[PDB]
Amino acid sequence: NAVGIAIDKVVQEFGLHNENLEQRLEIKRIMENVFQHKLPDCSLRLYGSSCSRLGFKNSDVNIDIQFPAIMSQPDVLLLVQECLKNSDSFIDVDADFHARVPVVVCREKQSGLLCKVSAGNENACLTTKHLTALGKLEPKLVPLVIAFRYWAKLCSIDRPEEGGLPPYVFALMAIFFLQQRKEPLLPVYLGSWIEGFSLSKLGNFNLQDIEKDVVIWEHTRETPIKRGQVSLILDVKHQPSVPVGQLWVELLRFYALEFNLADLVISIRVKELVSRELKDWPKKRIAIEDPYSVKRNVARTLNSQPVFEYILHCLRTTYLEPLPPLTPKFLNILDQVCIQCYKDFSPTIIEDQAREHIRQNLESFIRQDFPGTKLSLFGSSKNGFGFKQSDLDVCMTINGLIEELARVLRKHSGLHLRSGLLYNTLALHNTRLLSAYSAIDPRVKYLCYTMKVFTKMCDIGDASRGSLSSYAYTLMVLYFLQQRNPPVIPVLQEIVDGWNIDELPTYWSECGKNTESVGQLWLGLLRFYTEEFDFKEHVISIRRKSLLTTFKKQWTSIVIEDPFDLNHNLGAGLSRKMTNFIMKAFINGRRVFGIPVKGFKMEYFFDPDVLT
Repeated sequence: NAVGIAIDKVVQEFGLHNENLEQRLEIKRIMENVFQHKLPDCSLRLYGSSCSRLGFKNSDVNIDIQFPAIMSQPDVLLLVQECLKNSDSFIDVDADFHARVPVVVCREKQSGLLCKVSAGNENACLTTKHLTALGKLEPKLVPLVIAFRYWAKLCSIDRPEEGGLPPYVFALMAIFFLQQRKEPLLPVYLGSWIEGFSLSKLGNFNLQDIEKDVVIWEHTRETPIKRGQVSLILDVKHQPSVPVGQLWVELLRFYALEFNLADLVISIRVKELVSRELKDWPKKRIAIEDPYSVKRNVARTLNSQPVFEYILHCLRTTYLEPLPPLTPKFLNILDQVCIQCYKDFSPTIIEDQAREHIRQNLESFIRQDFPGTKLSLFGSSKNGFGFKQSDLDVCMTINGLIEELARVLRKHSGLHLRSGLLYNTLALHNTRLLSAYSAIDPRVKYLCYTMKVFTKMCDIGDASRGSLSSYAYTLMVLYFLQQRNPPVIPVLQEIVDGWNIDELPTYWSECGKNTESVGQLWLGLLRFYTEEFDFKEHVISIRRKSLLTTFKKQWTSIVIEDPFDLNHNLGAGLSRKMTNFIMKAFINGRRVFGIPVKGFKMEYFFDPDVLT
């Protein structure tokens, strides 16, 4: 009772009392009239630590929105974002949709509390009911959670951004502790009592919802399958009224000396200990399971090791500068150098006929063993952007329709000594797209050749290195050419495999608008990609001229997109180290090409040592 009184004082100091309960309800009341004008059919379901009243007094307001099946979740939050920004009652509106749960962050003007406006998060909403139901039935639970959470805040363990445990995980720890007690105060919703139960198929069972102080679970629209119900409270009429202080102290003991937090899983659904082997999870760090969410893993939130030992430690104790202005003559020098980069590296007719001869030889040789084959070159060779000593990409195809193919090539003596250099349809299609984009204007080919030489001199463009491929840069340069304020060329898609020049001026209204020199565009590309364009909130894509944020495709982690290959991401294997090197190279290019110098071209501007 001595310690049991101490926690109650903690509850008074940092608990959420009634006056805060209604004050937060008026938050929902004011939200109601904001979303009503544009989304009359939508409704709000209050959730989080507010209804469960397990959080602190100054806890954030967690509010969820429910919409019919016709509307899509991204469409609702986009509309909700507009409804909150144009409201004078709210400030500091932010759109952090790239988190695990897309929510809209805003601060109440009167109270100053942070409101987390989630959408379509039924898992969290139903979780609050379970937490809320237990709190009322178990008056000793609320003091335990508030005191338990308060101690973590002192140690800096409750911060999600820092890597600390999210606040909702702390509620599960307190609930599970009471269940594990040999004199349980709470019942288990899942157990061996159920007919045909077994730990092997524990994942099939799921708690649908709670109604009338009774949990409902289903095993695998109403269907005729095994179903049952379990009460939320053990029906004991003469259990000792032990002080709440003992539970708080015993909680520290169980998780510090008795319960193994490194090789066991916490689950409030069953009494038997669940090991990491059953769920096939690491034993490196703590693992916790949410009742309604049977796939919830706390390892995702807690990846760092020192923090994991820190959790066990604290519990034991309680027991781009501006650049100079450009000059006309230096702009002319930039134009000259770009044109020179086009004219030196462009394959000649003898090289194209040599490629055609190579294609014919390969076609015949493969026809010897695989008659009816049809080969077609692709890549830099025929995309309208030539390049010497470049890889020759070819697409195998058989009319009328890797290990075996390789064995055949070993037979031919020449494999290419002379030159020294399956069903890839999308590659051919984007090759034609790139050729069409190149034929529109000589500046496009000039800047693309300049980009190719720039990436070749900076030791980037290699797939094995993990950096972006040359095709990605070819798309990116077109993205810059299309994104600048004066359009130079349009997106050809707006004007197969589940994926969708003379007369262009007639249809395109802004044809010929840009009159800037080629060197000016080359420097503008660097400026745009180093100072203006943000890679963390936009996606490089030439499918349409409108913006494309990363949240829609959920590519939360440079991002470039294929014109026809939407779901495929070229920067999937892009490691942050390579991104740092890429941006360093681009900054160096801006430095060299943005500082005019009088008196002295290829050997100087594109110097590998200086640029790296």
